[PDB]
Amino acid sequence: DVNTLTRFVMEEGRKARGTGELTQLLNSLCTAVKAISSAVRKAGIAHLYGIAGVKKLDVLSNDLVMNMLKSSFATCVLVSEEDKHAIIVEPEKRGKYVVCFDPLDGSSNIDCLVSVGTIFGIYRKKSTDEPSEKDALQPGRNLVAAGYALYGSATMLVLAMDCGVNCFMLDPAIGEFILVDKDVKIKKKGKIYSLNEGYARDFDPAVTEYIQRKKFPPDNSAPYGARYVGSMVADVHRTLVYGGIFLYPANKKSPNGKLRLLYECNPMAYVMEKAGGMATTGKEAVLDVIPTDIHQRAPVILGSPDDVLEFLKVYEKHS
Amino acid sequence: DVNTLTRFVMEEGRKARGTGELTQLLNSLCTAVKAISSAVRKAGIAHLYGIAGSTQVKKLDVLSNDLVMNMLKSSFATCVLVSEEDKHAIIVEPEKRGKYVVCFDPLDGSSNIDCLVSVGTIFGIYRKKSTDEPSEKDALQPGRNLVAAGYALYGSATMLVLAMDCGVNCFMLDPAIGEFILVDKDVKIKKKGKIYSLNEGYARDFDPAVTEYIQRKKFPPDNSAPYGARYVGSMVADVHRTLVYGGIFLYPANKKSPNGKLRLLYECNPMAYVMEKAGGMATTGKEAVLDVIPTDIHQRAPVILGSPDDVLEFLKVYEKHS
Amino acid sequence: DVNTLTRFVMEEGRKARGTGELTQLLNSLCTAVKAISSAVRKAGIAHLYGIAGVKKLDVLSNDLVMNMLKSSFATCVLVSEEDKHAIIVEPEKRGKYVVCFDPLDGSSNIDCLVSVGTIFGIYRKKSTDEPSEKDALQPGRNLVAAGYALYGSATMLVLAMDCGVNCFMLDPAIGEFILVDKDVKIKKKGKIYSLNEGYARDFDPAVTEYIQRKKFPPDNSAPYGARYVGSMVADVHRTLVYGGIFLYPANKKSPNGKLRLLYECNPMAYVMEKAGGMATTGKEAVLDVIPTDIHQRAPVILGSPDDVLEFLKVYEKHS
Amino acid sequence: DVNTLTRFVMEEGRKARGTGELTQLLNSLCTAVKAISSAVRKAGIAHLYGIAGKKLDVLSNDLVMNMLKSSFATCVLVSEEDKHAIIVEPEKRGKYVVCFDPLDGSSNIDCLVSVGTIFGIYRKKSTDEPSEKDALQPGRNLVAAGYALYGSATMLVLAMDCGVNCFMLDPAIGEFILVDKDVKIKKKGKIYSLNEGYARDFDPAVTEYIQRKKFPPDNSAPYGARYVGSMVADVHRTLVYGGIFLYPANKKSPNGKLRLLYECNPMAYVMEKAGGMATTGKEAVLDVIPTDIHQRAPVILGSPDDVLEFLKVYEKHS
Ligand SMILES: CC(C)=CCC/C(C)=C\CC/C(C)=C/CC/C(C)=C/COP(=O)(O)OP(=O)(O)O
Ligand SMILES: Nc1ncnc2c1ncn2[C@@H]1O[C@H](COP(=O)(O)O)[C@@H](O)[C@H]1O
Ligand SMILES: Nc1ncnc2c1ncn2[C@@H]1O[C@H](COP(=O)(O)O)[C@@H](O)[C@H]1O
Ligand SMILES: Nc1ncnc2c1ncn2[C@@H]1O[C@H](COP(=O)(O)O)[C@@H](O)[C@H]1O
Ligand SMILES: Nc1ncnc2c1ncn2[C@@H]1O[C@H](COP(=O)(O)O)[C@@H](O)[C@H]1O
Ligand SMILES: O=P(O)(O)OC[C@H]1O[C@](O)(COP(=O)(O)O)[C@@H](O)[C@@H]1O
Ligand SMILES: O=P(O)(O)OC[C@H]1O[C@](O)(COP(=O)(O)O)[C@@H](O)[C@@H]1O
Ligand SMILES: O=P(O)(O)OC[C@H]1O[C@](O)(COP(=O)(O)O)[C@@H](O)[C@@H]1O
Ligand SMILES: O=P(O)(O)OC[C@H]1O[C@](O)(COP(=O)(O)O)[C@@H](O)[C@@H]1O
Ligand SMILES: [Mg+2]
Ligand SMILES: [Mg+2]
Ligand SMILES: [Mg+2]
Ligand SMILES: [Mg+2]
Ligand SMILES: [Mg+2]
Ligand SMILES: [Mg+2]
Ligand SMILES: [Mg+2]
Ligand SMILES: [Mg+2]
Repeated sequence: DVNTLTRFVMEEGRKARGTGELTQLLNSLCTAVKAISSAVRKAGIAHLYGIAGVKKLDVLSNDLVMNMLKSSFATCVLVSEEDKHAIIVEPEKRGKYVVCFDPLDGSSNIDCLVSVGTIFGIYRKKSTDEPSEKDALQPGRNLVAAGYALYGSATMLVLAMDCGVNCFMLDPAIGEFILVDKDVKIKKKGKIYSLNEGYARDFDPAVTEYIQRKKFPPDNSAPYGARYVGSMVADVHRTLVYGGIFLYPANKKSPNGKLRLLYECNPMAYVMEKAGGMATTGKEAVLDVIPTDIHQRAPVILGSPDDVLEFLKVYEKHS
Repeated sequence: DVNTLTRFVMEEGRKARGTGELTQLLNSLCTAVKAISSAVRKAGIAHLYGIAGSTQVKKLDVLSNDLVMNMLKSSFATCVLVSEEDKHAIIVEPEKRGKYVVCFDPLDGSSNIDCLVSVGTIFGIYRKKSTDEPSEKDALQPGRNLVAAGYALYGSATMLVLAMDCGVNCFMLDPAIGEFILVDKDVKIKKKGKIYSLNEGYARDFDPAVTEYIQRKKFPPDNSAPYGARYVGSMVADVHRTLVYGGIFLYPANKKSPNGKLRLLYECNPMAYVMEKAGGMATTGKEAVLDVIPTDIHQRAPVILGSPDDVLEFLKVYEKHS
Repeated sequence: DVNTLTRFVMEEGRKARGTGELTQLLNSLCTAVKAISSAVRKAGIAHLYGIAGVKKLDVLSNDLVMNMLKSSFATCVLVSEEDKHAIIVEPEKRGKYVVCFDPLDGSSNIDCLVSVGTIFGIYRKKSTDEPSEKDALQPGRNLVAAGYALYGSATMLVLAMDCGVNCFMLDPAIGEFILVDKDVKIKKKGKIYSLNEGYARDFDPAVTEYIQRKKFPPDNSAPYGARYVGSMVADVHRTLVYGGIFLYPANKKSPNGKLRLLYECNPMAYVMEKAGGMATTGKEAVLDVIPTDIHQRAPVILGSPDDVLEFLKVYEKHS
Repeated sequence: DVNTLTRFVMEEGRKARGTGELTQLLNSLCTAVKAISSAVRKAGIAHLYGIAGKKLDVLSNDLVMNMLKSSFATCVLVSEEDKHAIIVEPEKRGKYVVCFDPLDGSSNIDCLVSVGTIFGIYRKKSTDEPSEKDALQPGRNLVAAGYALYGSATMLVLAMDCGVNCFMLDPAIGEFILVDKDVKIKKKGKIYSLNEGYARDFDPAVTEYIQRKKFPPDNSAPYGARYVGSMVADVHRTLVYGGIFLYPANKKSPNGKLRLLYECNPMAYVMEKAGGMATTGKEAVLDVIPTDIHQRAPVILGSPDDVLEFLKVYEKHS
């Protein structure tokens, strides 16, 4: 029996006895993602090059997500990688939910046509006060839903909630997200490690030792393969589907890591944990970090539970 | 003025005073690339999952091979076809026989298909040189003999990169109209880049020259900035980023693979031809990739390619290790 | 604020305090219409002609609507123009609603590439009896929702409910129906008449007289223009947009006309009346006919109220 | 073997030993038609209605105009949208003159009726500097003509010396696929097509002929009536199903309504190449010598037997 993102989301809303507000948020997000996919894939580019005789993808993607979420009547605070401060929804359009998102992840990769994506995390506003940027400062444990859209060789939306992780393929012929992977679980242990080894000179000693174990296995297993696409959504999605480990640890140009807690690390950590994986900063679970800045960065090590636990053991040995 | 791949190829054929046979070959290739691209982006996947009930099923690698084979045969422009999917070269039937020999990888990056990472198609076009009946040996030409080569990349967007004597030109596929649009003319690679690309998981089996060269990128002895690392895992994606951003891409020989992994005829040679036409380099370490005279249509070759300064720097380290 | 069919349908369900079953039905119907539209526009026809080295459009369209409605868990009885008997949904997937539909209207225009469409009408099951065809034998007055999809120069879905008639344009780039005309109302009087004048030799006398007045007005008024696409959806949609009158009347050889009450006349009559128009069989309003057979025919005269009332005046003259 | 419009046009050019100029013209026109089809079908309409926070007539004209100019194959372009002929700048001039309606039937586009692009291609006849008069050639001189129908599906019908060929646009890949080769119209049809709202204005020959279709004096079956209201849609049905299409003169349109250069002549050329007929009542449409680029003509076209039967009735009334 075929299922779609629209029907699946609506059915889960009916099960939870929701008022329909979260369902409208997800429907609006789904529409914005389809519009981003069309633009990322350069539909209409012929008009830019004069077939009949202007917006950067970063701005258009932000505008698409911002406008659809505002018009959903489901949100009150919107945090985006593109905006210095949180956007406060006007009272007439205001709902209960706080959405933190990266409208287009993979900035180094647009010009070379490597996979990009959108990352999102949805929180519930806990106060009766007027909404503010402070409402976005919540640990990932408070996430109601999270996931990402990957604009790779095909477009797929991965949605994680209490019920688990579910993957939907965009059928561009009919503009419909089709459920293709139900209740997905990551492999217990993988065979691929993913990180930028160009920072080897500045690596944490724990990072250096862990990578050495991947290349020279102490138990005489086969060495891991290496893959680093350079876009977090692509590297994380491969980790979900194939298993393994993804790392963006602290380096010296990024003593707290590079990736952003609220809208990059927390959503990916939430997807991993709902899929039976792990996601750590080295000191604690990513989802347990209590942020003080909506744009604060965090080191992230996520993936198959046996691979993350192995890195943690190396990290503990180095204190 | 706006320019399309169809218009561009036709005009180049007019300039060269061709009979139109190569123009028809390229037209058929472009149509096949559009069809592969549509399937890669999963058009009609809803029917596979039962939107209409239990009433295509072919895997993308099979369908891509079928598309390129059928379109090239129907172009009336080819006589010998070499594919990664077939052990022996396909000899085109006499009724549909043209002058050209095409070696192609219909869908490069197989390990990345299920994780939705960029994949692509690679092709190299040769002119038949002998007067014998067409056979496999007509595909055993060095890359120097290439008439045209390039690739289609099915990434965040779909781009056809076409390299010929006139240089390298990039076309963006506009899916709204099914038209490849010329977006970068006569592209030239950077003299030197800041990205290195290889599978470092094989470090234990690295050739000593590779070990030293990679060490130079992570720990530059001259106090310059260490290079960034990128390894998508699909040759088309990694090569295209090298073309666009500069840098170096390596799939070298190792202790277990004396001839590397990538195939000379339809992976290394077309990429080498694109790199050289763009002002880059492509070597096996011992010689230029384009100068290797193959004896087997599926023989492997080590490949190091990218910005000329970076490739030369590797060759310096390679010669130090002899 | 931009509005989509998905968001509009969901919000109307929230206002109605529905359980979400009708919303799921409409979502499923929306997906099927997009799938039909993609097939009608011949997506993938290159593979049928051997680009890589069978099912009629009516059958595929019927399969799409049948499967999407069944999997919605919202229907119990399905009456299609393409099926001899009413289809009874398997007990595990049964919902409260009865759907009568023509999956592809205008079959004679398929091969000449003239506009075609899909017509649907939605009823609530009125009894707790075991579902059967009698649950579809309801007067059009009992309709909960009705409308049509038009696959013309563009694809549009027209949805009629208690709130009125709303028109949504399908954006193929993203597979989204965009609300473009809200709460639409037909003109009081039009200037176009629509019927197959090739049947003039067998015309009912009222039809002969009425059409004669349209072409040779006794006033000093201009004669009406003539349009007859040959697909009911296209001719009716033009009547809604421009005003005027559409007729497929009875004659001596066809005392009940040709068009079918359940899935052609009732849905179009419902749209017309919600738009401020009329639709009559001559003897009574189309929506007041109580059917006894699921494929029973009915004469239909519909359009602007002044034009329909003028025809009924001529109809009364000939008894 | 699968065949595309691009391959078909190129192979025909190779057969004709052309220099490739007309092939570039047809390739450019094919690209514009795909762009019009995407726009007609409302791709990206969500952005017009504010998803992120040019009228079809003008945009269709710009697509055809720009693609034809950049083809380097044209010198004079006549469009229904432009009052005067467009003269290509000398640097981009080719030998061909193109007369087209970029979007026919758009006068009723608000009801989503089928629309289309109609085109006729001429070789420049005179050696004078290019001007409007270069488009005043009879339809007899057409090198190529046809139309793109944006109906339930998009199809390009291309008529040349070799005959009439029909290509379906596969929107999944943006490729025109040859689906009907060397098509011929039925000798006699069963459908008549015209706006009977002008019945009060019809000349006695038209009135008698239509009466014969509804009341056949020989007890045969009456013809069916179809009138989409868009010339491309009605003519294509006539080509594919057989029958007759009529837009005769009336009080509002004493010289007819449809345009000779870019509506009647291309459709007349397609019909004759398909074994059909197209007449004004007095002469073949293709033999009329235009004096004004936007001049109108009455037209009766379709299956040869149906047009011949009309012409007997016309002769009966002188
Ligand atoms: C919208 C549907 C289902 C069909 C008909 C109704 C309309 C309104 C317009 C269709 C005209 C058309 C231009 C169809 C092409 C649709 C299409 C193939 C959309 C997706 O574009 P892709 O070429 O698939 O983009 P990607 O392959 O890069 O995802
Ligand atoms: N579509 C849905 N899928 C999963 N959970 C939902 C959905 N809708 C609502 N919920 C749950 O119900 C809560 C309240 O719903 P709402 O009234 O829509 O805010 C949410 O915070 C979720 O915990
Ligand atoms: N479209 C084209 N672009 C570039 N070079 C071409 C083209 N067509 C033909 N040529 C050149 O002309 C030669 C003969 O053309 P052909 O007659 O098509 O075999 C080719 O091998 C190329 O060197
Ligand atoms: N999306 C909707 N739009 C309009 N009316 C609705 C909607 N959902 C429910 N209703 C109304 O509420 C009734 C019961 O809804 P349900 O519980 O979904 O069967 C329907 O029969 C309609 O009258
Ligand atoms: N693709 C083609 N299809 C049919 N006829 C063509 C084609 N190309 C050229 N011709 C014929 O050759 C003539 C001269 O071609 P050209 O040199 O392209 O102007 C044209 O006017 C046509 O009669
Ligand atoms: O070049 P680096 O340092 O390895 O950065 C890679 C990471 O940076 C990012 O590009 C940051 O996201 P943005 O591109 O949206 O700024 C991640 O997607 C990616 O994982
Ligand atoms: O996993 P590895 O050893 O790094 O191999 C990666 C290379 O193998 C390939 O996948 C070989 O191409 P195919 O997938 O067509 O066999 C290249 O695309 C890629 O550069
Ligand atoms: O050719 P006729 O007798 O005028 O019939 C036209 C009518 O028949 C129909 O085609 C019946 O619908 P179907 O094509 O689905 O059978 C209507 O769409 C149309 O209004
Ligand atoms: O409304 P009428 O008088 O029947 O005219 C119909 C004719 O007018 C036209 O719409 C004129 O063409 P345009 O719509 O492009 O101006 C023809 O397509 C059609 O055959
Ligand atoms: Mg970003
Ligand atoms: Mg990011
Ligand atoms: Mg390969
Ligand atoms: Mg391969
Ligand atoms: Mg039907
Ligand atoms: Mg019908
Ligand atoms: Mg017009
Ligand atoms: Mg016109």
